Amino acid sequence: KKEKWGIAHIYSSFNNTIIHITDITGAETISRWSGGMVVKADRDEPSPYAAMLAARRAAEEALEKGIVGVHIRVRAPGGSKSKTPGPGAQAAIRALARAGLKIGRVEDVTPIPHDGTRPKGGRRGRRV
RNA sequence: GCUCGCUGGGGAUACUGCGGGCCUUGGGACCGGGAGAGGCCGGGGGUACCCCCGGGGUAGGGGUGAAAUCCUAUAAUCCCGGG
Repeated sequence: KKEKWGIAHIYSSFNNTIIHITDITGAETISRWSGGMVVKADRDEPSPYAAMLAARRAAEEALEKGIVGVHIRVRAPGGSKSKTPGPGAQAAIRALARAGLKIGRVEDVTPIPHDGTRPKGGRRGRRV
């Protein structure tokens, strides 16, 4: 059908957001923009605003190179770390929609352990 | 009356003790269909995490209330194929 589709991996955490566009197989990188290379202050990196700014740029290269459709794979750190995606996920998805890209299947691929390793912080956790 | 008692004899067998006899209620033994993360031994798996190699890809990654240390151009973070 000679139509260009790809996959947008959205690493969302409580400190940073990374948007990475690759081909259908994921073996070739088309664009990769993080939340830290679009804003200066460290506090703004996890902000939903920085996420959408990064997504706009990341989508620009995809449009230029010919990608028209994208399947979104949002993921939190997972494993022994936090599982809930950070705030900069819905913002990134909406920014990708707004930039003029068709959005296909949306799935969460956070790595869930089947009672794997020991989380950091000891038995008493963080005593902030 | 007291010396908290000792001793010579006679009488009773309700209770305790002792010897004997007969019972199943307590507790054990055994058969029947089932329940259970009860133990030990052998075989087979689950994702996740860490390291290494091969491909893509550039400049940040990580972390905090905010930062810094730390990793990163000897190609980091991230995605993919393998051990």
